[PDB]
Amino acid sequence: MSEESQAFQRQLTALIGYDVTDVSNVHDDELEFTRRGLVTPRMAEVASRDPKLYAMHPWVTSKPLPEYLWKKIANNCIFIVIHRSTTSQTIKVSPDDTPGAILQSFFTKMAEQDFVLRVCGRDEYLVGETPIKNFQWVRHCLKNGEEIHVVLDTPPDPALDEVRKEECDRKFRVKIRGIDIPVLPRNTDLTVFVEANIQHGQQVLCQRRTSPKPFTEEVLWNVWLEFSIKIKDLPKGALLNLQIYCLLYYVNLLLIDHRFLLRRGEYVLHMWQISGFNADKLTSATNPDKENSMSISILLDNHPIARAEMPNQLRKQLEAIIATDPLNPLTAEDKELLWHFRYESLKHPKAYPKLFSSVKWGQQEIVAKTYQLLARREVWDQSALDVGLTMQLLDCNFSDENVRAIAVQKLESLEDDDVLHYLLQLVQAVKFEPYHDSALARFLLKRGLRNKRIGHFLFWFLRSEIAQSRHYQQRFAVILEAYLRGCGTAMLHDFTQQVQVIEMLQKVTLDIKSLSAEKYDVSSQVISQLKQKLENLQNSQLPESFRVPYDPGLKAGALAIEKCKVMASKKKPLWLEFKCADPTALSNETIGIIFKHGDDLRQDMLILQILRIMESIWETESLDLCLLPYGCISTGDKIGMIEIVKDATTIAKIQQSTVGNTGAFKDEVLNHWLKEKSPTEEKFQAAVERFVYSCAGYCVATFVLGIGDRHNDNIMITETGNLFHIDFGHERVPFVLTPDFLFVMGTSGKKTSPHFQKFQDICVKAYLALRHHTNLLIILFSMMLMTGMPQLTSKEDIEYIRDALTVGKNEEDAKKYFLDQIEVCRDKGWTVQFNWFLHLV
Ligand SMILES: CS(=O)(=O)N1CCN(Cc2cc3nc(-c4ccc(N)nc4)nc(N4CCOCC4)c3s2)CC1
Repeated sequence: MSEESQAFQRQLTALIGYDVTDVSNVHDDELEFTRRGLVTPRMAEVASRDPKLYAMHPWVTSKPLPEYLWKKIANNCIFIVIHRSTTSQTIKVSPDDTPGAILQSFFTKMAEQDFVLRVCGRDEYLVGETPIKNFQWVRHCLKNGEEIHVVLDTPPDPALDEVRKEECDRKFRVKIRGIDIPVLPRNTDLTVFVEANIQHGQQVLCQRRTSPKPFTEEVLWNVWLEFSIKIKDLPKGALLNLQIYCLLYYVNLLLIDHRFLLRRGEYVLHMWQISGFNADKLTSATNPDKENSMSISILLDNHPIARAEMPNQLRKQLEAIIATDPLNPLTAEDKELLWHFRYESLKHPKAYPKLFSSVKWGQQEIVAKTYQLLARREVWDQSALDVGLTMQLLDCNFSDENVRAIAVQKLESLEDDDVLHYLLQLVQAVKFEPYHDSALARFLLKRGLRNKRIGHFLFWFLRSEIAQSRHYQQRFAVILEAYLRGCGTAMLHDFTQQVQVIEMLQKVTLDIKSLSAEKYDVSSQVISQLKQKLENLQNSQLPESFRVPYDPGLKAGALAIEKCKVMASKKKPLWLEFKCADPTALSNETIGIIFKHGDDLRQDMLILQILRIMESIWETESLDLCLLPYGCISTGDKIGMIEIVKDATTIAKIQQSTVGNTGAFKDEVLNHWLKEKSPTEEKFQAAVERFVYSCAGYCVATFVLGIGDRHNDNIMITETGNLFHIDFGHERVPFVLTPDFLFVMGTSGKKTSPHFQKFQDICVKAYLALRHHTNLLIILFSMMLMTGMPQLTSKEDIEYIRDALTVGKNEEDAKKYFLDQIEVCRDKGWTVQFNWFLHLV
């Protein structure tokens, strides 16, 4: 190993936030093997990407322009304003024109072919054989009434992304020797026993238990648990799952290892505890806290895996089963039917989840048939990719390598635009794989290595988990380290900049929190210190300029200490504001950023990403709802950063305006506020139209997700009329449609108007459009719960969204169902809003 090979690794370590060379917390070599595993996939992707297209990372889409953005072009001409230090001619361009082509009507329009269109003030480029209509920046401008400003500069040097050079028919059994903990005490001395489970996709194949013994600091069984399953019948991916009840602790051991060997010998496993179902319960990882943790002691002494058409009436049984939602439970009868008509089931892609849930993975012979089933995958391969279908196959119910592989195979066809919409959930999905090295992991790896925008967000999603998940940090760590070793020194440098900045600011964030009371107001002394610490940082600490983690196009510069401050909550976040490092920016506006420790922002990351998905759906059907899913990113334990949405105010503060009489409200302030922050009437109406759409979209999306019952506090509006929700960390009312909201639309307690009809129509249109993807939202929503909450109910909590999306009904009953929910809100009015407060005291 080189002397500067080890300075590389230690560089990596500090980016990663966890040291993958460490081997204190392993009982085998799976991770190191996975580090060696991923060297090929990486060096193939790095070896195959186009240096030029890679360096500029054009953000791009095949989807058609939606209806509602073509109406912003009633002339088949788009305006691009090219710049050059001072001057700038506005060039007239057809939606189908290529970057190279509109340089051909720029240079030819004057009277050297190696310049490039770069977005003014961002690290964004308009390049490669793509029609300008198909660039996200362009579409972004069209959606906002913004104009397309572009600067004529040089392509950046690919050299900046140089990657460096790297370097039996016996029944299974298991002796349970005993357990041992240093300190247990609670109050009374209860009994205790161990429960071993052979598991495969949350599915217990077999289960034994010890006699109970009294819970002393060391309990010793010296007992064989003979299982019914046989060695050969054990399927790759099967977890020996040891648990301790008196349910206190758990730990898992793969029974077949990353080399197909049968796990044999002595193991002393350090167990996880339960904070008194979710994805943590599955992890192959042991508890690294060897000093406080409970530990179980086992021994394994036990290589392997070495015509007729249907009578049209059962077909209708099948087809009804196939027609049911992912959280519909399959009865035994269902499964015997599905399985017996394998080859008929195979002709329906949507059937696969339900079909492979009907495999008996506890028998070599049936699995061997399941493998033969998959061998003829001609209907699947040719099928159109369905994301929700494909996801279902990657959740916690499917531990089979090949079942899982076929889903990954379908993802291959996603373009980056789409990978980006699902990346976070695809990352969380890695928690569901049995082995560290998996098709899914090599895919994520490969797609972020292929495109810097995905790479960037891969990083932060991986690092979010590493920083706070004992259960999955080691695995992610290995995946991340795989990536860093091929993202190229350009970005290695950019990530280092970002890690430093956020490390500095979290120090300041947490340091400030101590200084103020747990809850009351703003100490002048705290505003005094904050201003010093940031003046301290600004000089000989803070990197000249960093990329904004949630918006890597934007390079932040120096702070605006004058504008930075501590917020007026109970956790004490930092309103921070930054100059923009790019001097070609068209504007003077600041990069706003909030920094917060106290809420688990991972939840907020996830909910925001759904919102983003919902918008991509409404994009398919020519709908625009003006959701404002702001940037939000986790960085560590109960901590991270949030995008500041310029010009937004709290609806609550709009009622605190005068008095806010501990919980009084007044209807017309919201419309009155809008008039004030509108110069014309023209811009005021444009607000009411936006408030109508935003109000609609947040009403629908929030209702679907169960998070619709919120306070005015956690809801904001921009000056330009765009309502939005904040703060998704964990009588009743479905969504906020308070009498103030209805007033802006032009109504007050049981009446109708030209704009209220518009709201109703949109919600309905919008609501319906989500239901077209019912399956997708359900699988997301359920994955969400499992990988991103405390503990939860694998049926009940999920069940809500099923009821919500009004599963199994017809468009009219839905139209009706939601139109009832509206009517609930106009009946309650303030009664719930006013309630928060009543409980404070
Ligand atoms: C007087 S003061 O100290 O200067 N300050 C003025 C602003 N006011 C209200 C706000 C609260 C709030 N909370 C969150 C938030 C978001 C997520 C989360 N998990 N937790 C909290 N996000 C906010 N957005 C983010 C979007 O862009 C605008 C700012 C806002 S604005 C408080 C007092």
